[PDB]
Order: sequence, then C-alpha cells, then structure tokens
Amino acid sequence: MTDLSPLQTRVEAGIAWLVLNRPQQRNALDIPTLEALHVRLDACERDPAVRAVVLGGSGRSFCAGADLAEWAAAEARGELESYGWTEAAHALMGRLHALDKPTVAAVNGSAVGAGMDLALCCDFRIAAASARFKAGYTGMAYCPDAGASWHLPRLLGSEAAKRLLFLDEAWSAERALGAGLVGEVVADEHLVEAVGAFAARLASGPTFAFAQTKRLLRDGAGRSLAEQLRAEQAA
Amino acid sequence: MTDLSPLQTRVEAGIAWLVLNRPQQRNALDIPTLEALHVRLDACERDPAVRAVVLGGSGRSFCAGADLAEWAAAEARGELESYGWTEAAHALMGRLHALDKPTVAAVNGSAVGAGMDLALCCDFRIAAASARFKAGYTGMAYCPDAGASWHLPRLLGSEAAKRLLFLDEAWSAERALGAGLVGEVVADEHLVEAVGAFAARLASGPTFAFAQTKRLLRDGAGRSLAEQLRAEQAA
Amino acid sequence: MTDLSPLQTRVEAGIAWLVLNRPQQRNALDIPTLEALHVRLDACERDPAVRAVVLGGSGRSFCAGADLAEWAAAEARGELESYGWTEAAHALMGRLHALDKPTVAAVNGSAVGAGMDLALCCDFRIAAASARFKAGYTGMAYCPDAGASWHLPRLLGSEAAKRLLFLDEAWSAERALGAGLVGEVVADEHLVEAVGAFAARLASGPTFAFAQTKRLLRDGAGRSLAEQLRAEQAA
Repeated sequence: MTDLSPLQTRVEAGIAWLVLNRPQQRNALDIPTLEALHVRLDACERDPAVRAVVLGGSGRSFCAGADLAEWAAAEARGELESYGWTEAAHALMGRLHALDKPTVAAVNGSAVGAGMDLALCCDFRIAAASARFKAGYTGMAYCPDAGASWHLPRLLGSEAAKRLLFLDEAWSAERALGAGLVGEVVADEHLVEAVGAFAARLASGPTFAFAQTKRLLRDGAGRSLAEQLRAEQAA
Repeated sequence: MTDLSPLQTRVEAGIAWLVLNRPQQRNALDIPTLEALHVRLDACERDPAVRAVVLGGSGRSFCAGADLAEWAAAEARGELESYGWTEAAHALMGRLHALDKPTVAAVNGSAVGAGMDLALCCDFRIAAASARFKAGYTGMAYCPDAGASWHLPRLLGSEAAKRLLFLDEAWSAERALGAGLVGEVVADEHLVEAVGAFAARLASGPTFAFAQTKRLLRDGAGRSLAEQLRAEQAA
Repeated sequence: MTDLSPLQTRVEAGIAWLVLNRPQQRNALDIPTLEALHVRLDACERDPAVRAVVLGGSGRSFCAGADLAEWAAAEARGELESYGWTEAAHALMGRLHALDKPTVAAVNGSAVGAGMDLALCCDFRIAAASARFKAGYTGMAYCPDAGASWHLPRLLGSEAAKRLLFLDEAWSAERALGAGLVGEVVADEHLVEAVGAFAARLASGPTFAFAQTKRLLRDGAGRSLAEQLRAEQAA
C-alpha cells in the first residue's frame, strides 16, 4: 500500500529497492519521478548500509517513458521552453550509470524509450518473460534517442541496435536476452525473488572493490591497455 | 537487360536500388565503379524521394574486391603511382558508412576484401545462403585491411575478426550470421523479395529521425554517456 | 623433464612454445616468471624463425595468478614498497598484447586473476574442457582488476564482464566459450594437438601482413573510420 510518494523506497539487508510508483501511468517518467529517483540515488551512494541497488517498476509495466500528459500541459499552455524535463532526465541517466554501488534493473514489464534507457544505465538487467522493449520509432511516435544511441550499440552491436531503433516492432524478453539487451530472464512470478537473490550475493561482496572496478571499466573504454595499466598504478 | 552503365540504378517507392553490374568480373571494384556509386550515393542523400538505399551485386557474386586486371594495366605499363584506386575507394567507404539514409546490403553472393568492406559500411546486411565471405589472408593473396580492421572487430569482437583475417578460410552465410557479420540470412530465391520488404518498412519510417539517430550512434562511440547527453541537448 | 628454467621454451617449425613451468604453484606469476616471459617475448618479435607464439601452462592449471607467497615474503619482512611485481606485470601485459606475431593462449587448466589477464592479451584462446576462469571477487580475495576491467568488457560486453568480476563463481570452458571469453574449446587430451594445428596454419601465413593488420586493429579502436582510412594511406 503506497503513501503517494512518487518513488517507493525500501532498504532490506543492504539492498535498496527503488520502485517507480505510478502504475496507472505505466510508471511514466515525469520531473517529480526523475528528481525523486535522482535524489534517492545520491543518498544510496553516501549510505554505508546499502551495498546494492534495485530499480523496479510497479504493476504490469517497468516504465512507459516520458510522461506525455505533463509535456502536453507545458506545451498546450504556458512555458514549453521553461519545461526542464530533458535536463532532469539527463542528470538522472548520468548519475545512475556512474553510481558507485552495484545496480540491478528488474524489468517487470514493458520498457519504452526513456524507460528502457533507465534500465540500460544499470549494471545488470533481469527481465520477466512478459517484458517488452521499444526504442526509437514506435509506429506512432519517436522516443528520445540520446541514451539509446549510446547504450544500444555498446550492448547489441551497431546493426542490432539499428533494427530496434529504426523498426517499430517491440522485442520480447527472449529476443532481448538473445541479443544481449538483458542478462537474465525469469518468469514474472519469480522475478522479485530472483532479483533479491541476485542482489543479495552482490550485496555480500566487497562494495569498495566494486566501486573502483566499476570506475575502471568505464574509464577503460576511452584509453588503451597501456594507459589503463598506468592509471591503475595510482589512486 | 543492362545498358553498359557500370552501376544499374532504379528507384521504386522511396527505395533506391544500387546494383553493381559487372557480373563477368564478379562485380570487381574498379575506379569507374567506385566513382559511379560514389556519385549516385551523393544523389540519394539529396533526393527527398529515396528514403532507403539497397546495395546489391549482379549474378552469382556480390563483389569479388579490387579489380586486379585494372591494377595490372597500371602496374605493367605506365603510371602505377598515379593509379588512384585507394583514394577512390576510401572516399566511397567513408560516404556510404556515414550516409544520411538507411542503407541495406543485399549480399547475393560471395564478398571478398574491399567487396566485403562495402557491405560493412551499410547499416544492415541480409545475405543469401550461398554467400561466402573472405578477408585478409586468402591463401594466394592478402586483401586491403584498412576498413576490415576497423569494421570487423566492432561487429565480431577482436578474436573472431582475427580468425577471419589471419586464416585463409571463407565463412559461410550461417557462420557469418552466427558471428554477427550479417543480420539476416535467407534463401537466394527469396533474397530480392526479403530485401525489398525490409527496405520497405525502413522507407515507411521517419527518415529525418533516422538521420539524426544514425549520426548520434556514430558520434556516441567516441564520447562518454554524459558527453553524448550534452551533445543531444543541441542541434 | 624440466631444467629449473622458470619458463620452458621450445621453437618448432616457426612456432615458439612458451610454457609457464611452476606446476607445483599452479604456475603462479612471480617476478622471475614475469621477467623471463617478458624477455623471451622480445626475442620472439626479433626472431625471423618464429611466426606464431603459443603461451601455455604446465600440469593441471594454466595460471593461478599472482604468487601470494612471494608477496608475503616482501610484506611480512622488509621492503613491501620496493616490491616491483605490479611494474613487472604491467610491462608484460602491454608487450604481449601488442606483440607483432600471432599469439595463441592454450588454456590447459584454470586461469585466475592475472593468469586470466595473461590469456586475454593473446590474440586467440583455445581452452580445455577442464579449464575454469575466475576474476575480481573470488569469495576469499579480490584479484587485480586493471587488465580485467579493460579486456573483459571488450570481449564479453559490460554486463557479462560485471557478472564475472562481481560474482565469486568461476566460469566453465563451455560458459567462457558461449560468452566469447575463449574462441575454441577442445578436450584436454587433444589440446596440445589442437593448438599446434591452429598455430601451424597461422605460422604458414604472411607474418608481415599480420603484424600490420594487428597494429591497425588496435589503432582503429581509437579513431573513426575516416581517420583509419587516412592512416592506412601511409606507412
């Protein structure tokens, strides 16, 4: 039972569960949701209790993307230029992607556009069989492709990323699993149990070493092997 | 029935078909072919009618690579230094790879060396079952490895790319499909039909959004996620 | 029968076999082993006889990683700061990774930490079915992650590399094969025979062209396609 918080947060045994909680809107991303998760993520980094972070959706869908109704209100009347959704989303994507704790995305349902980009910023992705994935061209709209064009080619290769972006069809959890979009697929009934077990052994490990390792993985993409070895001879 | 054009071009329903047309030479690449496709590609970018581009071969083979006979004539007598094949090929590879329209390579037959590099510059690759792929060491010769050494590790991973380049064996369409070299494999009888259907739904989508997305995919490979998000807050 | 050399070296038919030879320590890496392989590798580059290089382990294991006993002696008494193991290892990893000859890693047994990093610096990896792979968190210790954080995401993708580093479980030869960690898996009884046959056809090819190609593959990762083509119009 929710208390109208935009983001339901619970911390159990070193695992911080951050669940999007607008199930009626399929957990559509709006500025209140963006900012709330953005501030709660900063609290998780500083908190010594949390050693792993889970990002999940409520109800049938993980996240349907940007809230078109909120965008409509700014567009239809008043300040469309003062609407700061893109600024709030890009700050959130950057922080989650570089978070110093191990992060897991529990794709309980469909992830679309910015909703899929939110899962791609996590280190791991476990998806339910019902989960469906949409990006770029939807058939009726075109999602923001900033983070998709950065994440998708790195996880899927260039061609596979262009099939998902340019074609309007959604990908199933099986197809996402086979293409490398998600790392693991479980039945929807066992998803919360599967994520908890996976996040538990992540939480049992040395969080400090994971933080340094996660920074080396990210920094290593832009430097040669010799540079990477030089950089690790320092701290 | 051909009209001696080095490149047979037809535009149907927003799809520009560019077919190499030297079937006797297995569509070997020479300066006339390089330049013709090079100029026709520039016309496709500017043309609002074309919304997808197909690159195919004639007869049994997609492209056997550089025309050794043309190179022999320049080598055997006269100006081997004035031979500008490498300059014409590198200009073509760069333009095709960065083309602002969705590009599909219909690998109707074997692609060797620069012929394979021509297909790698396309966004998508659909191959017939008869198609065979050769790169680097052939057993009797060594193909230009400039574009291969750039494309192959990005599509196949380092080791798989080195197996194809250092070993003289050709890869089948099945092996190319499994390694990520091509995205789809169909029977040779259904190849033209399969490419047309795939290029049709690409042509039905928003071409303008694909152009911006294709530029973001390419630019995103050289910058971090935070930089990519900064860059997309501008146009 | 060994002669107490830290590294057993034999050169047959253009193939230089470099076998770690401390089977009692599971071929644990210490400064004498690091330096010996480091100097022998430099001899292989200069030697025109060797056209392919094989790196193997002795006995049951390929390499168990850094020698903890040697580190203990420096730590327990005397000069832990003067201990130059990291410096010797990083010089070895850099040279092997950029070696001008084709290199093959014969993973005869388990490779752990720096031992796995040694195989990742080779161009090819053929593993026995008994081979097991450990990286990062072991359950009781945490291996150096400098080269792992550089190699593993490039071979396995980000998520798969983080599963191997953050989870303490080892990967089997089958799982390593399926994830792209090794290129080929054979029975332990046929490993030496399989590596010899693979290294033989590598040794039969044009070694000079492989050297230029191997440099282009490595340099191409940091530049665009247009830059790569500009660079190959020169030597």
